[PDB]
Amino acid sequence: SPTYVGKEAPFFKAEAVFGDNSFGEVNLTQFIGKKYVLLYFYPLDFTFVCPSEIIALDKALDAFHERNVELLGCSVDSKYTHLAWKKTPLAKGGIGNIKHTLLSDITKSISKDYNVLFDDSVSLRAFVLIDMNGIVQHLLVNNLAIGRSVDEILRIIDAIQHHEKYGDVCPANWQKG
Amino acid sequence: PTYVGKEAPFFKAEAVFGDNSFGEVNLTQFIGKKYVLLYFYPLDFTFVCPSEIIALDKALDAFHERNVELLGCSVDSKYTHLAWKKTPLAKGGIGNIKHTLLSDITKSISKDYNVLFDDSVSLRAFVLIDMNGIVQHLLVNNLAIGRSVDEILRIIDAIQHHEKYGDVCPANWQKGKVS
Amino acid sequence: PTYVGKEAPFFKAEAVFGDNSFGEVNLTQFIGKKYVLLYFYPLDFTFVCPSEIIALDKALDAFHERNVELLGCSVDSKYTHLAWKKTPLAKGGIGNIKHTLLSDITKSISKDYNVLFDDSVSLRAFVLIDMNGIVQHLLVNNLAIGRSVDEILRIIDAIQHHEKYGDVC
Amino acid sequence: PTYVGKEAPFFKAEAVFGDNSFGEVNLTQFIGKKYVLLYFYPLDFTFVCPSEIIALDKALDAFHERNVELLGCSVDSKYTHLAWKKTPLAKGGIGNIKHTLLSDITKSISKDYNVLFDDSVSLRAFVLIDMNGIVQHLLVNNLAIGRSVDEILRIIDAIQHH
Amino acid sequence: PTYVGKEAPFFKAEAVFGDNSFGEVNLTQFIGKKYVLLYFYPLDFTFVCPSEIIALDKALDAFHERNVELLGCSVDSKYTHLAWKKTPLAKGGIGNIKHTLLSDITKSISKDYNVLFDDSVSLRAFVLIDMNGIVQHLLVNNLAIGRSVDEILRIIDAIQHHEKYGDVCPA
Amino acid sequence: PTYVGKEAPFFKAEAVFGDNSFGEVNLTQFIGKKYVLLYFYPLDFTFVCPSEIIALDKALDAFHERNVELLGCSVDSKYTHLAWKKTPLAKGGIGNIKHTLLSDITKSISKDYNVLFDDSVSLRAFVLIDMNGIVQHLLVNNLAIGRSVDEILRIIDAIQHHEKYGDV
Amino acid sequence: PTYVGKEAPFFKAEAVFGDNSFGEVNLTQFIGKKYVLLYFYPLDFTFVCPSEIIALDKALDAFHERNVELLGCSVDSKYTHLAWKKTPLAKGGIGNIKHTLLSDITKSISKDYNVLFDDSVSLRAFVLIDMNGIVQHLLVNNLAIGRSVDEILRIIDAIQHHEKYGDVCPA
Amino acid sequence: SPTYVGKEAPFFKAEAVFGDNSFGEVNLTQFIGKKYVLLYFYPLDFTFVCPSEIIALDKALDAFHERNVELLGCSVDSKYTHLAWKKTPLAKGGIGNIKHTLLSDITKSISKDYNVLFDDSVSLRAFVLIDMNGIVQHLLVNNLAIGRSVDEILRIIDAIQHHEKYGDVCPA
Amino acid sequence: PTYVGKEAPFFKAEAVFGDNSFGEVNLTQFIGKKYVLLYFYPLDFTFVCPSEIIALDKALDAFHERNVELLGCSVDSKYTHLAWKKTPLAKGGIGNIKHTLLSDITKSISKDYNVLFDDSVSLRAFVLIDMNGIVQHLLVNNLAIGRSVDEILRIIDAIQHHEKYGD
Amino acid sequence: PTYVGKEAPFFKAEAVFGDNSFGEVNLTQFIGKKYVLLYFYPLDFTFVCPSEIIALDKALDAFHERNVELLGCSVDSKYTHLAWKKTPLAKGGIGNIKHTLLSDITKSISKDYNVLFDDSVSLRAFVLIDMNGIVQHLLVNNLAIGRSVDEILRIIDAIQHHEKYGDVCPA
Repeated sequence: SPTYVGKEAPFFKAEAVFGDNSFGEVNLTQFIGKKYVLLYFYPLDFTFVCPSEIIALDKALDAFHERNVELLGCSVDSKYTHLAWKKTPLAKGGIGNIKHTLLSDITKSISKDYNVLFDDSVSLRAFVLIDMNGIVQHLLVNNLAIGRSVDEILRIIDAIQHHEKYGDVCPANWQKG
Repeated sequence: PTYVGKEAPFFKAEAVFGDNSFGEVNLTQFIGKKYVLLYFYPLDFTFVCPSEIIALDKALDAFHERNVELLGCSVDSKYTHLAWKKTPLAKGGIGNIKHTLLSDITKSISKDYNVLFDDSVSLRAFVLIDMNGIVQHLLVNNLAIGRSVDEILRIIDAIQHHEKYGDVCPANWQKGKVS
Repeated sequence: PTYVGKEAPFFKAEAVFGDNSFGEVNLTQFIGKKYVLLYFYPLDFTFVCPSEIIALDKALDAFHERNVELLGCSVDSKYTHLAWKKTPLAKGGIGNIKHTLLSDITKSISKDYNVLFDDSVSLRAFVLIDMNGIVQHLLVNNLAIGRSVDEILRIIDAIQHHEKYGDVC
Repeated sequence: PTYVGKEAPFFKAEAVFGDNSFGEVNLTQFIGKKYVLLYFYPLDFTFVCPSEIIALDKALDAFHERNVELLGCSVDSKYTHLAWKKTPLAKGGIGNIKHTLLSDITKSISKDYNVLFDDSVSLRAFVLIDMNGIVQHLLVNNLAIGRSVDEILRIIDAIQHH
Repeated sequence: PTYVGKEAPFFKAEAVFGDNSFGEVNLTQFIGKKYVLLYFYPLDFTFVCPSEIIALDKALDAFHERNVELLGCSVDSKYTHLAWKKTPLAKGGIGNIKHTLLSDITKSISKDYNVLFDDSVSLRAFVLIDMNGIVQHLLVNNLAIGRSVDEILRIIDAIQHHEKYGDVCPA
Repeated sequence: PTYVGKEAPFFKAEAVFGDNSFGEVNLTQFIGKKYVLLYFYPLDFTFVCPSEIIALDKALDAFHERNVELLGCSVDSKYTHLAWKKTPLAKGGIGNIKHTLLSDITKSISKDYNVLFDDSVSLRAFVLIDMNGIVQHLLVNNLAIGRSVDEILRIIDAIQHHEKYGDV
Repeated sequence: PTYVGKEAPFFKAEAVFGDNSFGEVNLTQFIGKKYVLLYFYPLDFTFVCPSEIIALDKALDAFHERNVELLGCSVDSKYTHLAWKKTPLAKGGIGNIKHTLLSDITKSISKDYNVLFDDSVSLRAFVLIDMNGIVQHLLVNNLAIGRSVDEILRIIDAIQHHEKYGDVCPA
Repeated sequence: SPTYVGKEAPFFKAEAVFGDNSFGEVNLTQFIGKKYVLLYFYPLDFTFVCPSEIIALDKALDAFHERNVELLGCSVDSKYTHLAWKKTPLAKGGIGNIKHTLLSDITKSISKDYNVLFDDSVSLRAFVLIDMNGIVQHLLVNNLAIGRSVDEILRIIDAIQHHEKYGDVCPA
Repeated sequence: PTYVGKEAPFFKAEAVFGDNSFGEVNLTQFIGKKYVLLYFYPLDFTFVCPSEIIALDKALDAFHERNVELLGCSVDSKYTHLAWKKTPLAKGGIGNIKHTLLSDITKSISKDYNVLFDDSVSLRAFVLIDMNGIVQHLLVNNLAIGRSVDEILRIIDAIQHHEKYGD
Repeated sequence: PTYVGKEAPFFKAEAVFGDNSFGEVNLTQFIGKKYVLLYFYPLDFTFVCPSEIIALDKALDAFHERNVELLGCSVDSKYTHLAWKKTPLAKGGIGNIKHTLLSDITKSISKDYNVLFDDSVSLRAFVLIDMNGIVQHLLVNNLAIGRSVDEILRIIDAIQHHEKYGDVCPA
């Protein structure tokens, strides 16, 4: 019943499409003690709204690698729909050959466990940062095609990674605003 | 069970107003009238400076210009909230902030919004409720890392314009069509 | 308990029509007006050739001649259905089919018809609902084997013939 | 919920073999050996002609060729079945069919296969079980419309040609 | 608890009449009008000869003189009952019997009368129901031993006599 | 679900023997040894039908010839059974019958055989049990019409013949 | 919880009256009319001499002087009670007693008064019921030890004295 | 829920006031194999009913000891009220210095297990005879204060004890 | 959850009045009319001297001034209470006290007030009920310690002052 | 059922000590070593002057003589306690008190001691725990009426004397 923020992240095992367009599986436990995980959710593939979030995030993949972050995208669509969305060029409504992994939440189980499923149908637009000990440090959930700059995401990870070492930092001139 | 995209859970609380008087605030006074930015923080009087509260208070006119009511919330009593306002910044206080602070003395608001940690204190969170009473945005932080007020105002502006937020859409991207 | 010979479970679903517009199909919009051939298949964009959907669309006027509404159904979103229509047959697409494809996005239609597999996708199936909303025929396949559209037509003609004249050879 | 793509419900029944001998049949005797085509029909001795049972019997070598055991099933007793085989076609019988007829005297097989109509007789149905005991195909009909023997053999061949 | 000496369990079954037509018989059509001799047998078309059904049908007028309706019953369908009547006695059939045969296809009558064996078929049994719908006699046999019509008629007569002229037996 | 064609319900009753002594009888004594003809009657000391018990005892040799144990049973105590045997025939007694009378004082035997009426007394019934302990025949009468020993012995002969030669 | 000091459990029973005729007795026929001494005993025709019943019947006029109905009760049938009255004392009977014996054939009276032993027979007991239907005295004995009729009469006298005069001492 | 007559007497453990006026504890198992127990209940101490039965039983204590029976009194009052009633003279409605034990059923559980509690408050007047095997042979329950002669009690005890050794005997 | 600051649990008991008659009292007869000081004690006739009951009775006029009904309560019967009143002060008794003593013979008042110990006797307690039936003060002692009557009167006056003015 | 006369409910709380440092206090740490006077109060920074907290700390050496650990408890956090200690008496504060303040931030301690009011704050209450961990005294007040430190010390003295000697007859 209570939030998983600040507690161990709900376990997931999911079929996935990798950068090389091969199929496989991804479970959360494979990253514990090794990588930070930025798990993001989005409603559907092949929509009339531009997948600017997926495309921009993949353009910044080296920034996530620098920060030891595994970027994982996730929707309720099948692995076959994700693969097809990749094999569809941008000018024909696709996302192209993105190098990060896309997870298929075909049973909707992952969206339910993360509290991001809307109307027992599709996930909401959401970002979940999981640290190397498997604890959730940050959760963002949006309803309306909002939408988040990649620069903001990298700054949050930086602020969290620095907080893990140095704790709370009182800002200079905080009394102004 | 997520309330994001659905109606916001009802809340009623005793509060400390900008003028330091006590009164009551409930969600129904805003429905069909104003947007509401409800933020949560763990406690008053900790060693964590209240930089976010001061940054939010400085932007109070920016919030009012865009028809949003700013509400602050912790698990402390209204008496503790008043005492924190009466402590100056220089001595680890908030000073006479103009926006309203709610007292979640029973922990019900925190429980209903899913931001209560270990049955004790709320986490650092932001909830944007629209004028129809529907939750559009939810941010939950486990750490005292801060949030830009410009970014909050950018999210509000995106929702109120029905315009998209994030990075620029690539020029070459065009929705698919038949042969 | 089988729904065969009993009232067909009700369904309401978002759909992609032949003109590629989106809408809603309700089972009650056909009661007392049209026969319904509700068919199920697991997923769009798979490596299995979609010859069944195409063969069924080639025969759409045979279905209309017999007063039958042909409805296709899978757990994919309506957006994926539309995209699959816009994909060429060379790239495993279905083309601009004139019949309606229903989106069982919640998976409840597949559950109600007892064709959902592993809480994920449907099995391949055909359900023929008569003009009083009664299920007269059910076919469920666990493999990608296809079904002759000529057999579907023979079955429809047979059930329609028996509904009028009974059963004597 | 559905047994299609899962293990077929176990069955054990008394039976009338092709040679009019009485015996017993159970699902487990075919597992890892024969494919099973289990068909259901409401009753013996009705006024609806048994063309389907006759059409299926004509095709018995085709079934044997594909390692398929053809099993007919009704709610009637083994004594009714034999009596129906001793009745000629002109007199509304089935004659000396060579495939086996099972007696679902308790109605359990019909219940376990979800084909019992009311608590009386079963519906018209076909169930193809593979050599691992998994159901690969289910067809249920409310009316006496019949099924093409050619379609049945074509289904069997799609399953046998991976 | 037993239904003997209490009201007879209600039944409604499809039946094959003496003229080979199909219909329906329910228990309440005889209440206040006739006594009912309901008899059960396991199956039609068995290797045990139907000498009892044939013996009982020859005594049909003896039963009608006593105002009793003779009903036969098995778990077989009405079609099997008709088929068995259309089969000649030399080929193991019952021929064109004049009394009605009920079809207990669902098995509910045999269950209610406590004569269903192994959830499959009824046992050989006789039940005499009076004009008030009360069961006065029950006989249940496991084997094919039969029952004389003279004993059946003697029981019916003794029951009819005891109902009105005192329930005392003889020395 | 009836017990006819199945194993007969077990009983272990107090009883009055032919010699007028007391003891116990249980079903298990007879398995693989004797057929049992267990009969039920409602009450002792009524003037309705003591003649049936007397007639049955007159036929004991006929019962023993077929290897059948005749056991009578009612809900009366063993003391009531003994008193009834010690009563002269002209005052309604049964006399010194040689067969055994079981006392079903708890009413559990009549309940298990489904012959107890209104939680008071048993109805008039006959139960034939074979040497393997299976109930082959059951008769239950709501009225005091009685039953000839000739009819009973015919059934026994027919059941024993069928057990030897099958159905012919 | 006991019924002593509360309304006595209701009973309706077939009975053998002093004149050897059959009938019925219900508890409510005595309410407002008379006191009821109800006694229980295991069985008729046992080898335990029925000295208590004979002693009780000798003082029947003493029970009538105090307005009390003496009622005997066992799990035996009324037919057995009548036969026990028709058997002489020499042969282990009770003879023509003048008081009523009730039949508890269903065993429900012994169950209601909590005197049934091992789902079979009653224990030896005495119950005194007021004209208002309240139980004032209960005595239960596991053994065949007898009870003085003088003690029974002295107790009834005390309850009747108390009801008029209330509590007074000694003794 | 049948009677305990002819069955094991329900176990009891209670604080008590002994004949010597000291406080102690008594339990049923201390008598098994050793003595018969005559357990009597009465509602309350210090009522307007005079305690003639308690006085009569105590004068006959030697007759009870002669036939190996432990006389035990029991009510729902505390051990302190029992002692204060022994300390009250007979002229003021007390019981005086009685020599047999009085048990305090302060939780009302002894009265409940013995089925003599009335309106979850006080017990009725009752006598229970428990044999050496812990079996209840006799149960007397009165609603009113009508007494019971010790001669009658001793006749019953003697009759039970005689039956237990020698079996059934018919009177003269 | 406690009843302090909430409606006092209802009670009805047989009682021994100051005149030594037996009667009945229930809580509802005081609501809107007077304050009640209900006090509990385990037992009558113990070796703990009943100086608290006697001291409370000497102050009966002080309680009546403040419109408070003093009520004593134990699990003993009304007959024990009367016998204890009939016992001289010098023999360990309480004498002819004028205030009412309630008999909690079923022990339900002790259970409802949460002062019953081991399903046997009440602990020593004091409960102050205001004219609205609300419990304002509760004191519970496990030992024969005593409570000065002046401390009790100071508490009643402080509660009555708060009701008229405040903190 | 109450805990008075029984073992005191266990508690583990975060605490603000006399030296303004943070720590943890456990109930088990005092068993067999000290007596514990645990007191509850609604909230810090209220408009009711904290005269009680002040008086109790001014009398701290009286509690040390009797071997009693004085503990104050509220539903407030440890940070609110410290802030209240760091506020002068003139501005509504408590000042640098020498006794320990416990934080019942989860409200579990107030719930376990049955002093929580409407799932928000505690009532004013005093609990005296034995050196064996047994609760001997409990006081609960719905209003801000206060309690002299002389009454509190007199009760502790009385409880400690009762442990050595029994009750004292005169008063």
